[PDB]
Amino acid sequence: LLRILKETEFKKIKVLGSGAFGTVYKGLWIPEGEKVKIPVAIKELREATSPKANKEILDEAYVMASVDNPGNPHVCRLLGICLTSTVQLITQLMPFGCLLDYVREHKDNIGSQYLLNWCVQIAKGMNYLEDRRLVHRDLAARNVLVKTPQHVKITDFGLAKLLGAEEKEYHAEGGKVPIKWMALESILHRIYTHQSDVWSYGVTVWELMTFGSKPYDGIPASEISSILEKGERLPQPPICTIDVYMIMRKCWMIDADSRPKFRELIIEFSKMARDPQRYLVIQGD
Ligand SMILES: *CCC(=O)N1Cc2nc(-c3cccc(Oc4nc(F)ccc4Cl)c3)n(-c3ccncn3)c2C1
Repeated sequence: LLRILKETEFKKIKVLGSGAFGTVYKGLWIPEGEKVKIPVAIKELREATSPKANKEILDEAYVMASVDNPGNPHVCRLLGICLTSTVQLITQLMPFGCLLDYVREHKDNIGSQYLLNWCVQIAKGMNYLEDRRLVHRDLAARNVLVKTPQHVKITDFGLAKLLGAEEKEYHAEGGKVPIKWMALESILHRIYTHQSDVWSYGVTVWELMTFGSKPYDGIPASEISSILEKGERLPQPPICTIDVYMIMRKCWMIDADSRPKFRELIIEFSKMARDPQRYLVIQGD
């Protein structure tokens, strides 16, 4: 289920990028028994980030590897972990990086069929995590990876728990917390449910419809909860019809249980992806 990797089994070759939580490398992996070289992506988390001993990290890592049973094509697979002074997470290499950078770099080449189909895949992946009783806590366009332009997957599930974000004693997260993707009950009371994930899903969808725009750009994070209380929400993207915008607007409801379910989101966006130009107005479609 969970492969514990020796530093001798894998080699980091090139740097793909450096986020806030660590650095991801393009690497090569030759399993213990095997005599083959699997091309992987290695995420080396920032040292001394987790408030858990190596046994509790491995327990979390096993629960992250367990999501691949029975699995979902739109959720990433944790192939293995390597515990050194840092936590190293290993997964299959996705050549296109994340959907945030993808939609920004391919802004003038993305049609309504692709955007709507990505909304279905992300909702299919999130619905599977809901089935597995797992709350992601950090769904964003940066955490949706591109295997191929027509195959997206959700990464970094169970990472917030791993980094000690589900503790009453450890909350040493200053400016790292994703306030502009969090539901009001999460900003105010640190309550994280599948319905708070729907809120973040609506923001993720808005990021795609705006071709990688920053949500609440310029507004300080300290003021977001007050903006939400006044009834302010992310603007309607220029390509969106009111049918598409109402789905996003509903993910951003104050009553968590009234928000659309991932099951319902798969159906609505699937209906929309059958006549894409009716729901998204993009130049050159
Ligand atoms: C916009 C940011 C970006 O381009 N990327 C974020 C990112 N993370 C990962 C990644 C690589 C290895 C392990 C990994 O963590 C997990 N993988 C699982 F399967 C399950 C749970 C976790 Cl915590 C995340 N990559 C990446 C790059 C290239 N190929 C694959 N993944 C990116 C890209």
